[PDB]
Amino acid sequence: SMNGCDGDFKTPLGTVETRTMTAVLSPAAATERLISAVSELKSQPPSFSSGVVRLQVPIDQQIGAIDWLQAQNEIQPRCFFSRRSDVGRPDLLLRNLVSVAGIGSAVFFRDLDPFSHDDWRSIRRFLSSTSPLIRAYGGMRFDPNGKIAVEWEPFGAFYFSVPQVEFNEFGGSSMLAATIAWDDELSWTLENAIEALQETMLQVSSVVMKLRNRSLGVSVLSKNHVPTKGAYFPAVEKALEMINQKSSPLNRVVLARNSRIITDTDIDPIAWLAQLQREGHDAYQFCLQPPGAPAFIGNTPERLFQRTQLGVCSEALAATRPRAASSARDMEIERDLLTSPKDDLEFSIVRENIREKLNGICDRVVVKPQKTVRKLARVQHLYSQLAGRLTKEDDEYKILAALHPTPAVCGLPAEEARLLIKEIESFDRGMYAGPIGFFGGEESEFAVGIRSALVEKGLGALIYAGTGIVAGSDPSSEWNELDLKISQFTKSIE
Ligand SMILES: [Mg+2]
Repeated sequence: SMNGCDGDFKTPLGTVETRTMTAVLSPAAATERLISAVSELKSQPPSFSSGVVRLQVPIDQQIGAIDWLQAQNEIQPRCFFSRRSDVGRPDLLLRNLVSVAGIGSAVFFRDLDPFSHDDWRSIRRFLSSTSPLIRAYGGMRFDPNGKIAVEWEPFGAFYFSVPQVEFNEFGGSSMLAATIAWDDELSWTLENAIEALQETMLQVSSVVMKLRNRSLGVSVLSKNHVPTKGAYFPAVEKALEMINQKSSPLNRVVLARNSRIITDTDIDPIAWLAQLQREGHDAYQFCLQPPGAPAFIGNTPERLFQRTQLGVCSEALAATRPRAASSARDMEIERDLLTSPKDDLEFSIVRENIREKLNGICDRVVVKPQKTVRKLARVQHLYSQLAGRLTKEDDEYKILAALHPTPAVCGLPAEEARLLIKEIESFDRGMYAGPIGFFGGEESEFAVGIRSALVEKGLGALIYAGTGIVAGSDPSSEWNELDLKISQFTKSIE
């Protein structure tokens, strides 16, 4: 492929365009038609020295993109993204893509230095408002300046890729597409790109079975936490002392834990993700797997931001407690969250911090509601949605730079929290708690990569969770909350 960060981002490509083929009825017909479309483009090619051409075949039936991905062999990078259903919540912003899977890379974007405005421009060079489905999928580290552990090395400070071949699932139809990207200046010619794509295209499977089998066929040989329970309790106690004493200004810090599971045979990360998705309720599913890397997968309820043209929306959370099996106990916990003066204060500092980040960029900011409880599968928490209108679509970068990370994964004051996290946690978060999603021409969306796992061949998996530590947090309750938060992974691996 080619690293678009190496490109001359101040010079536009020769073309960015999408060509749509005649619709077919089946995935097998789409695969054969796309092979022919690539061959036709090779025979009558664009003559620019750089460009992106997306070829897409509509499929007249609804097919799960995760089912397509499971049928593909290990052509990397592997990407998956499925946005939240957003059931019942209002759209503050006032053909919807249900899920997308990708294999290979038409162009990728990676550096060891933190994602910068120039890197964003490098990606924007390959996108266009008139090609709304040309999208770069990937994510960024929680802390791009932290020491990168071996398991996270392939991801760099950030990793994004436009797939070589992708499958799009819509409401009542689907699409198979291939993207040809090239830049002679980066020594990745149109000829190079078509040759690589034709080789991948002949490998693409159309045997898109609807996978429903819940057995993952692996045995867990051990489970160990970092920090251990014995080290976690003094860590939380250290944060509580900083909060309540007057030497430190700390008010909130998110402390995380890496739960390592060793398995006898390799976990299939796509099959695992598919199990979470079938149960996922109002959540983002994702997979990011650079070449030769472990697969970063997750099923997260939390949005960093969504942009549709000039509208951006985000959200705020704080004050988490369990769900309860009994309806009366569940309601009592929720009422305690909604009425507690202390929880109200702790939620407000998160909500108002995110609000003012948006307010510095957007003319108007709307908050709705000021405070509710969002009920997740195993926990519930105070919640608010926030939205604003940009003055121009190019302010997308400012939104991303302002929001990541929020106090929902870092803390307040941000710098005192960031250094406590550096000091207390012995493991690399990598892209856990970092933005994960996609850039597109007129639309971009990023989840927060919590509720996630790094799935490594010949090892097992690293499963991540964290909680917000504030005045009065109870270490035993917080530890239990970490267990609740990873249980979608630990229950399904059995
Ligand atoms: Mg908490």
